[PDB]
Amino acid sequence: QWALEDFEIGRPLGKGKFGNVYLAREKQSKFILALKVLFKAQLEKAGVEHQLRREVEIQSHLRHPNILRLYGYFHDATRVYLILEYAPLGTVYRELQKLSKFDEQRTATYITELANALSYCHSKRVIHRDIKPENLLLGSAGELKIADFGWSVHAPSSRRTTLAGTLDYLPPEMIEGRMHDEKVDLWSLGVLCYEFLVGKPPFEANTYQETYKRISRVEFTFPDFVTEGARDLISRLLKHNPSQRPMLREVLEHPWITANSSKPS
Ligand SMILES: Nc1ncnc2c1ncn2[C@@H]1O[C@H](COP(=O)(O)OP(=O)(O)O)[C@@H](O)[C@H]1O
Ligand SMILES: O=C(Cn1cnc2ccccc21)NCCc1ccccc1
Ligand SMILES: [Cl-]
Ligand SMILES: [Cl-]
Ligand SMILES: [Cl-]
Ligand SMILES: [Cl-]
Ligand SMILES: [Mg+2]
Ligand SMILES: [Mg+2]
Repeated sequence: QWALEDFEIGRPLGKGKFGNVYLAREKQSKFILALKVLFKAQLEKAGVEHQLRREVEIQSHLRHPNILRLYGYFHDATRVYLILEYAPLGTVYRELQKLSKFDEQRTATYITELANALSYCHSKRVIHRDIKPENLLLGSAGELKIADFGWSVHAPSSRRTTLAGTLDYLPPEMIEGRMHDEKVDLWSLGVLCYEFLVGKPPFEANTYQETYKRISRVEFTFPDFVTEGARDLISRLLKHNPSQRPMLREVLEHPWITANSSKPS
C-alpha cells in the first residue's frame, strides 16, 4: 500500500534511540502527520524488531483521547516507517525545560490525564513500562498523550531485552530484573509527579551505579516548597513493595488531585 513517494517530508520533530521523527504531509489528501523513521540495519543489530511490532499492534488498536494514535506502517529495503498522529504542542520534556517547574494545577491535571490513559491500558493488562517526559506529547488543546509503546507488554512479565539509557523512571523490581506487573507504571507516575513539581526526578544521581542504589533503597527527600498533599501522594506511589502502591482509582480520587486538577476522571 503506502510508499515514501506518497508523502512530502518536512521539519525534524525529534530524535530517539532508534526513531527519527519528521513532520509530513500526505500528497493526495494534504493530511498532516508525524512520520517515525527507523533504520533496518540498526534494528537488526540491536535485535529489537519485536519491540517495533508490539508498538504497531498496541497503539493501532487502542483508542483513547490521552493515548497517541498510530494509523499504519510501511517499509522499503533499508527503513521502516510508522504513520503517527501529529502532536503539535511538542513534549512534556520540552515544556519542563522551558518552565523549570510546573505549578500544582498543571501537575495535578497532567497526572489526572496520565492516570486516565493508564487505567484504560491496565484494563487490558497492557503495561507501558517506559513512561517518561520525552514520551509524553501535547495535543492542540494542550492535552497530554502517552506515546512510544515499544517497551510495552502484557502482565505479568520478566525482561528479556537489554536496558538502554537512564534508570530514572524504573521501579526496584524492574532494575533488579525480577518479575513485574501493572504496578510498575504506578511507580513511574510517582516519579513524574515529583519531577513535575521539583524540576528533577527524585533518584537522579551522577552515575548509573549511584542511581541504581538510590532506587533500590528508595532514597528521596522533598524541598520545602512541596506541600503536604503532594508529599502524601508521592510517598504512596514510591513504595518498594508493589502491592503497597495504590490503585489508579485511588490516585484519581486523592484529595490533592481533586483539589488541584482542572480535568475529570
Ligand atoms: N507524533 C509526534 N508528534 C510530535 N513529536 C513527536 C511525535 N512522535 C515523536 N516525537 C518526537 O520524537 C521523539 C522520539 O520519538 P519516539 O517515538 O519516542 O522514538 P524512540 O522509540 O526512538 O524513543 C520524541 O521524544 C518527540 O520528541
Ligand atoms: O516484521 C515484519 C512483519 N510483521 C510481522 N509481525 C508483525 C506485527 C506487526 C507489524 C509487522 C509485523 N516485517 C516488515 C518490517 C516491519 C514492520 C513493522 C514492524 C517491524 C518490522
Ligand atoms: Cl484517511
Ligand atoms: Cl517474560
Ligand atoms: Cl522485555
Ligand atoms: Cl483503578
Ligand atoms: Mg521515546
Ligand atoms: Mg521506542
